[PDB]
Amino acid sequence: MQLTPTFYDNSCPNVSNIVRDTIVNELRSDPRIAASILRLHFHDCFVNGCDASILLDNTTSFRTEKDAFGNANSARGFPVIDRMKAAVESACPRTVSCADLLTIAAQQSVTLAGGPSWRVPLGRRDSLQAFLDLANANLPQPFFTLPQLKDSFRNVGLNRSSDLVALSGGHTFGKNQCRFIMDRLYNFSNTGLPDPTLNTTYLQTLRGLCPLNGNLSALVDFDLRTPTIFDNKYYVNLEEQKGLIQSDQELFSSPNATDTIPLVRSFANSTQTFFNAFVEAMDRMGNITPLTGTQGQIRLNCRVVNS
Ligand code: HEM
Ligand SMILES: [Ca+2]
Ligand SMILES: [Ca+2]
Repeated sequence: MQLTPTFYDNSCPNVSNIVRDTIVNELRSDPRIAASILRLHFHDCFVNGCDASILLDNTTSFRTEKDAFGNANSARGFPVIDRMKAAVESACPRTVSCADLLTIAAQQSVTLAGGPSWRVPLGRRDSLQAFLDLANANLPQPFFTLPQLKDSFRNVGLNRSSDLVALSGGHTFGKNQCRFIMDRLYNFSNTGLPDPTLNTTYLQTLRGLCPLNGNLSALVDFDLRTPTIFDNKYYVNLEEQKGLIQSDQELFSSPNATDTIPLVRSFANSTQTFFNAFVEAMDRMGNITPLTGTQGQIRLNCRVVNS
């Protein structure tokens, strides 16, 4: 069954409004929640598609994706999803799936952070199991080279370099742990030297935030220009070699970036171009192997399968 943006227009026309309100209140006490929710949707879609499998807690039969290298002590905002889920369930009993709910939450997060506004396709249903192993194999790592980054995206169904470059724009806000850049700052690829593609002036700043043998869990902003605003500044940083993690700067500095370089500049020069590309890429990621029709179910508690 084809996904459609009007899927809940009769059964729950206030779904997006409820999701938005939940995020608006949360943002007052946690300005990071918007970035966190977008990332949860990303991690959900890259593992067996956008089926809310990532929201599932542990069971004696299958392990939770929350303990995957890419989610453990990293992914956050799960309680917030439960909150909007409960609210939507009150307004529309057994109607909105967790998969669709997370997709909407991601879209609203982007808009609330100042990003584009659009209606995401709906009609996805919830999985009957979680996929820890698949999450460890599919979720890309900050130390991936451009070829590996491209491979990771193609693996889940995104062949276009525009998908990678546009979706990587999600780093226009949010936090990153010192842990993932220690190598770039003091010993990149066993050279005993910092990553040469990292601006030397910025290198000094990052070294002060992440000293050697310091707190590896300390947080740093992905975008030094506008840490919490969803804009194309992320790409301007790349042009000046100010991308935060290796996977960011390679989109512009990798020897295999002949196709990504023009895309980075394109999005850097025009907000509209980036926003259009971001929306397009987001809907493509949102269309990865979804469960539709009668497949899967409408989970009442996103943490457990219905019984
Ligand atoms: C191209 C591959 C990518 C890699 C290797 C990558 C890597 C990372 C890493 C290492 C973190 C920091 C986690 C932590 O410190 O706990 C992170 C955070 C984040 N990423 Fe990415 N990422 C990628 C793609 C994306 C995509 C496609 C999106 C969404 C469109 C996204 C959205 C985010 C957000 C918003 C955060 C901040 C989360 C928060 O502050 O809670 N990332 N990413
Ligand atoms: Ca999933
Ligand atoms: Ca920004």
